[PDB]
Amino acid sequence: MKKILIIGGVAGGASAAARARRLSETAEIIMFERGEYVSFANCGLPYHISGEIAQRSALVLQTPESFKARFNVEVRVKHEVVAIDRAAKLVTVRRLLDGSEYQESYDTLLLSPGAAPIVPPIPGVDNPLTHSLRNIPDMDRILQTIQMNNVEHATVVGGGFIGLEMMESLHHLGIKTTLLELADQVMTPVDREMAGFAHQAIRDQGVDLRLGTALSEVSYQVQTHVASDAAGEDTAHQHIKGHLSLTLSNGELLETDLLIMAIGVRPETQLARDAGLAIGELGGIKVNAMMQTSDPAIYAVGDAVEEQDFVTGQACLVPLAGPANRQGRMAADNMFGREERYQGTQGTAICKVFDLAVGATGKNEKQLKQAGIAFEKVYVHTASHASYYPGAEVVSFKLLFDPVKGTIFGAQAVGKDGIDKRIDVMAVAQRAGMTVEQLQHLELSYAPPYGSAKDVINQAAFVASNIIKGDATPIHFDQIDNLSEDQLLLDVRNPGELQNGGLEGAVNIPVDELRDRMHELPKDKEIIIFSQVGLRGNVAYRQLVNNGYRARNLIGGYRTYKFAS
Amino acid sequence: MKKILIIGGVAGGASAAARARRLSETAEIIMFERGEYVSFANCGLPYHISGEIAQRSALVLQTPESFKARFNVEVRVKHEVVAIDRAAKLVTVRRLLDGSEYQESYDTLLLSPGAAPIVPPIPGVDNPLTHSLRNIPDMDRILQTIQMNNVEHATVVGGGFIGLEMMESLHHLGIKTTLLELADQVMTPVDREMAGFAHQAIRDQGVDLRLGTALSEVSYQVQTHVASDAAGEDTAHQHIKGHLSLTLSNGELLETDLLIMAIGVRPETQLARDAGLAIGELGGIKVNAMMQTSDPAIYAVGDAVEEQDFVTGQACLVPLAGPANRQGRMAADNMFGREERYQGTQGTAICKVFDLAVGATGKNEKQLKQAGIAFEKVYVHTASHASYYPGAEVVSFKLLFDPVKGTIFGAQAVGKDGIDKRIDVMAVAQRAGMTVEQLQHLELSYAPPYGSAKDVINQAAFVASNIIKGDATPIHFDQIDNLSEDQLLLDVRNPGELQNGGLEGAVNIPVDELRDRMHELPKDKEIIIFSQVGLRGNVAYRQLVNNGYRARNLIGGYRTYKFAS
Ligand SMILES: Cc1cc2nc3c(=O)[nH]c(=O)nc-3n(C[C@H](O)[C@H](O)[C@H](O)COP(=O)(O)OP(=O)(O)OC[C@H]3O[C@@H](n4cnc5c(N)ncnc54)[C@H](O)[C@@H]3O)c2cc1C
Ligand SMILES: Cc1cc2nc3c(=O)[nH]c(=O)nc-3n(C[C@H](O)[C@H](O)[C@H](O)COP(=O)(O)OP(=O)(O)OC[C@H]3O[C@@H](n4cnc5c(N)ncnc54)[C@H](O)[C@@H]3O)c2cc1C
Ligand SMILES: CC(C)(COP(=O)(O)OP(=O)(O)OC[C@H]1O[C@@H](n2cnc3c(N)ncnc32)[C@H](O)[C@@H]1OP(=O)(O)O)[C@@H](O)C(=O)NCCC(=O)NCCS
Ligand SMILES: CC(C)(COP(=O)(O)OP(=O)(O)OC[C@H]1O[C@@H](n2cnc3c(N)ncnc32)[C@H](O)[C@@H]1OP(=O)(O)O)[C@@H](O)C(=O)NCCC(=O)NCCS
Ligand SMILES: [Cl-]
Ligand SMILES: [Cl-]
Repeated sequence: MKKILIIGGVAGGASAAARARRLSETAEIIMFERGEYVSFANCGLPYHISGEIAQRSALVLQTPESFKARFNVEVRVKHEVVAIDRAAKLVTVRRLLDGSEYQESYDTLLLSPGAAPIVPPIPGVDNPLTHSLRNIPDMDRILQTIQMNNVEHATVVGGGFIGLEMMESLHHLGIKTTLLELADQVMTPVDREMAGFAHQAIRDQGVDLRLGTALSEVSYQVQTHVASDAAGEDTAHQHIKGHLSLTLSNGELLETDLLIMAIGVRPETQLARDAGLAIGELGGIKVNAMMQTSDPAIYAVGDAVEEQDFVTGQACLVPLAGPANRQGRMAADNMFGREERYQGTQGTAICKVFDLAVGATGKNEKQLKQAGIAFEKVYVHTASHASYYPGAEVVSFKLLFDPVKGTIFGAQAVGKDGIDKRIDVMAVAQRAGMTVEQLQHLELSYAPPYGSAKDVINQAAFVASNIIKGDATPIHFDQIDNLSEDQLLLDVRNPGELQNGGLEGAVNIPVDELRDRMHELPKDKEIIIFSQVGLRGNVAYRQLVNNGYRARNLIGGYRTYKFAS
Repeated sequence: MKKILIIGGVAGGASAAARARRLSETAEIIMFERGEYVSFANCGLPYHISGEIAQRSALVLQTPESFKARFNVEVRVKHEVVAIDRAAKLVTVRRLLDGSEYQESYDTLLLSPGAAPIVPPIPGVDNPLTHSLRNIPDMDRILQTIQMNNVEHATVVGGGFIGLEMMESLHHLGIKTTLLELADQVMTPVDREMAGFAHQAIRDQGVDLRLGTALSEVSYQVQTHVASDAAGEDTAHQHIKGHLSLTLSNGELLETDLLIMAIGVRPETQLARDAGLAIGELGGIKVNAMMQTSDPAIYAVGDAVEEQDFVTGQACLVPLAGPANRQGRMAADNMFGREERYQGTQGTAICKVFDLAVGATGKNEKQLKQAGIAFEKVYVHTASHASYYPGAEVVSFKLLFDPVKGTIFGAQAVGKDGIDKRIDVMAVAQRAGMTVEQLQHLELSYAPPYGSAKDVINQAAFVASNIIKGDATPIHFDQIDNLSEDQLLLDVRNPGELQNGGLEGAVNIPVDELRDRMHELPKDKEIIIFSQVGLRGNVAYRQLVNNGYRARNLIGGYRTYKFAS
């Protein structure tokens, strides 16, 4: 009978504990959790802060007692593993109640300790008004600062998904919010031009968005004067727990009542390092595809481990919940000798940004250039369902692919509806090894409330495939401000449309007058065409190339261009 | 110049006309439409009757004038092609204004003439109060009768998508509705236990839904007496355009003010039969995968043609717009010598039914049985997103598959949220050749507003794979009512739940007391287990089977069983 010990009681470990019971009734299964709760909804926490999830009870999905009744797993809360001795096959555990210590033997051990927020080397950042969000205790601390310090202004640093969620929650509470990101965009899984849709939605809500901007120093200032109604002062905007004065990277000062640090997480590797397990170059635990560490009796899964990138096969960190649960279930399988292999991580992700969703999978354009992987890109901006039926919303969709083999590299989407669905479709098409030309033949669900005769995905697949076959010749938003003397810029929109914006020096020939007004364009210049989203531009392009012009069409039209600057 | 002629100016024929001009500016392109409108939203029509789509103008996406300006295609509205002389490469055309006729030569011809509503042999069916819905004039006539016959009760016959949409639309107008269907279920692409969720929802809205029932006679009675205010009568509930008295097949009488006939459509084949083109056993035009009829110069697409079923490779009729649009494009590619091949049809379909969506792709259990293909199924009843974040809905999902090869045969889903997403993901996975076991590795988009850590599809992948591998043993809803003297019925829900319904004679041991209470179950019997959705049943099955019992779990739980009756 195997003695199985599991370190960490959430996404990786609890999922392995439950699976392992279903596999064998004779194994002993002990699960250690340093915190008070197991199987809590980490993803839930910014939504309880805003009150969107009303009930704190909805965040706890299992208990020590439920794990014992259902799965006969001995869960030990407030118990922290403080060392693994590999040779002896024993761990040392501390009872956080009283500081006492004991040892526990294992036959096999799973490490699922996760990742802790990153501590920055910012002077003065450790103080009573600065919090990172990882667990329920971190959440009650934030909530308790909001309450006690009468938070009217808050700053969040980092525009990854934890940050955006916390800016949103704060905003939902009526708190005036500043978000600082050092990068030129929020949400780095999508590229910068895609993130431009999210920037504009963030600023439309009145949020002070400060891209390209770092926190340099934090000054905490204790409140010495307690205003009172008794001394006939106004008490409504006092902050009795103190004040923060922030220095930013350009030396401007920001005054704030609360600071949320959300600049990423790093793998918990201290136990693993102490025990001599291999650590990878990104600083996560190194595991093979069976999820086993450098020691064959020790498995590891989740935010603590490095994963193989599905597209390139290189090491990556992707701290998400889906991979952690499925890994955990798989390590339980391996632990009973099933030899199952984890198939790599695509990085499929989605985040709510007020009314928008921002989603992606696979590799982005920054990642591909950095790895010297040659690619092409397409944009579409296609209604989320048939446009004549109410409630349809534009889906701005990016597809990244090999221009020769049609390999799918990456997809990104942003919009008010139907994003989760387009990212999932792409994630399955990529995992299944579909090329862009095969994507053409997708037969998706269409009725007018839900879809369209040609989906976002079919349209993208035609535009990308046209480029592959040489029936289209692209230029991109970053090329078109840079024209030569043998190129002539042509706006094929209607003239009414140019007052919303356009490109310096364009000649204007609406697409529906072009067949007839074409002799106006000289055949010894490469005609450089754009329309609103690309689509009219494509028709024009084809009319010109069919007549022996050299041409190019601006992919994603003026829309993509507009949001890319 | 290639001279191209196109019969039908909607989904097939218009899509070919537009692609054709993008391929060639030299080609002459003449597209005949016997009606007044090209490029109308056929799918929009029920939603306009309800007023859900307010403006009649939103149903028109192209006009003769737009098609000439944009695409230099000469559209001839009110011109019906009445004969094809294939040997001469001439068609004979009739101008409906005049009844006059002329010939027009072609180099290549495209038949996209659609499918006409089926005419049933029911006495008295042809009358001023009964209508089927194909086009805009049909729609206006339905509007006209509703207004002028002050329609207060209406009857729809046929429970496929047109009939369900017309039912919902009439309801939505305040009209009391009856829906007649001869089959034991609405919406035949899903199986009868999945339709059972839709049955309940239609009934909940107060629609008189009559399954297994046919319409045997219609009696139209003109109205002789016009009540009037001057005569001092109540004029509110009069019908001056008359009355319908229906005879049903069980002999009952139904009195109604409007009759909609929605009993399916039949391919427009007369032109092809008279011209001597091949027709299949289903009554559709027979094409190869390049969409070419038996005459290599003549192409045919859309509702008029038989297609190749994706899964079985046999002939089938699937009158849907996605395929028709993509066939039309491919036919135009083929008319310029590109030799592209259509890849078979899955039958991916979805229909709104009040708050539910009912969706499917692939083959259904009915089709599989008929064809003698060995299969297995699984159900799952999974929240549409993380159930702790509000607005999560149950997705009831059926997956069908080869129990030994893992081949995906089809998928079905019903519920109030996220049905289009799961049907699209399954259509992608089958079209890409994924097996059930490969489905377990799907990495789909999770944030609490949008998904769950393990999605509906991952949970289905797991449940099915467990059967394939021998880690689960199923019984299904239609077997559990039998049971021998060698079998003992075990309900693992809590006592409180048997309240809502249960299975007669079950022993009740709730799962979380099972491990301790187990000795109560005699090991010389196969224990037949069920819980609500089948999830606790699985935990219970594992416990018993790991203890050397014979066991089965009821797949889909009490829920799937309840809606099966
Ligand atoms: C606010 C927030 C929102 C998120 N939203 C999403 C989302 O929308 N979608 C998504 O995919 N992902 C989301 N995530 C990430 C997701 O929570 C993780 O990727 C996943 O939970 C990781 O599982 P894990 O088992 O690796 O680690 P964790 O869930 O962090 O669990 C590890 C546990 O190990 C315990 N532990 C550590 N060391 C020891 C020790 N030495 N002894 C005893 N116990 C120990 C820790 O206390 C912790 O409780 C979000 C995370 C946060 C913080
Ligand atoms: C009410 C309704 C709702 C629908 N909803 C959906 C849905 O939600 N999703 C979906 O996928 N599909 C839906 N459809 C089906 C979809 O409309 C068809 O599958 C698609 O339009 C078929 O395209 P087609 O070119 O084959 O035929 P059609 O669009 O019918 O076009 C054929 C045209 O050819 C003309 N014609 C015929 N013969 C001649 C001739 N001899 N000379 C000249 N003209 C001729 C006809 O008048 C007609 O306008 C719906 C259909 C209806 C009626
Ligand atoms: C819930 C948790 C304890 C794991 O418990 P679990 O029992 O394995 O998980 P589930 O409820 O999802 O059930 C999955 C099992 O039910 C089975 N199943 C699901 N639906 C079924 C059904 N309708 N009929 C039969 N079996 C079903 C699956 O096959 C699977 O069993 P298997 O792994 O043996 O194949 C763990 O995921 C957890 O603690 N999560 C919360 C923390 C977390 O994930 N946070 C991430 C950040 S939000
Ligand atoms: C509209 C209709 C006239 C066809 O016109 P179309 O020009 O082929 O259709 P679309 O607007 O979808 O455009 C598709 C073209 O735009 C291109 N495209 C789409 N988005 C693009 C973008 N943003 N940038 C560049 N090109 C783009 C596509 O590649 C495609 O060109 P291709 O086929 O040469 O590759 C025909 O579909 C129609 O009549 N539909 C209504 C009738 C119907 O389907 N009713 C059915 C039931 S509702
Ligand atoms: Cl455009
Ligand atoms: Cl259950």
